Parts: sequence; structure tokens; C-alpha cells
Amino acid sequence: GTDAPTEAALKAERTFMAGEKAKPGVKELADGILMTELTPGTGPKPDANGRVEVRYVGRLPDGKIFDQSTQPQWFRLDSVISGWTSALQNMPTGAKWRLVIPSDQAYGAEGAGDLIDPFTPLVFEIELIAVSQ
Repeated sequence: GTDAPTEAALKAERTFMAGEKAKPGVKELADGILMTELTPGTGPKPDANGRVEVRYVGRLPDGKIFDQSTQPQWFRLDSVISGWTSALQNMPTGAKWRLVIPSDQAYGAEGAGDLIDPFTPLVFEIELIAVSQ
């Protein structure tokens, strides 16, 4: 119910992100997003202004699920957090990816009220079911 000093919160985010970056098989995509491939795919990749149909689980660094799909769900890439916009352009239909997204590519300093604190990196597991224009 109260915010950690930026100094401490930023340090915690940086050490979390650096730890994830060092893990085996992790690829650093644009803008600091870290990807681990659970399952490869060989289908189409989405355009920056296209749509993705996904299953997903979104977690805080301590594991807490803050949002998840209940069925495959369509999103516009130009209308989601910027970490999805950039990272998912790399993702072929059929793949299952783990993404670790720095807070400046997610909800940043503002967070999401009391649901996501300022300076919180996010961990997603995403299955790409389909893409479209």
C-alpha cells in the first residue's frame, strides 16, 4: 500500500532482469525483452500493426498471476504494452514463449494502481495460436 523508493525499486528491477538475462537459452530481443523458447513454431509472424490470437499467463516476479487468458484471445499489437508489440513480431504461430519484460516496456513508473507496483518487470508465458492483419 506504499511505494518503495525509486532507487531501491529500480535496483531490484535491474538485478531481476540481469539474473534472467544470464540464464541458458535466453535471447535478448529489442528494448530489453528477454525470451526463452518453450516450444518452437513454424507459422506466420504478426506485423507491427496486426493482431495476435494468444493464450497467456502474466505473472509478477514473485510468481503471482496478475492476468491470464480463459480462451484464445485476440489483441491488436499496436494497442498492448510495448514489450508485446516489439517481442511478438518475432514469434511464429505455434510457438510457446516465456517473455520477461522490463517495467519500462510494461506499466513503468505508474504501475497499475494497487494491482501492479511501480517498476515491476513482468513475466509472461504466451502461446501464439494465430495472427492476422
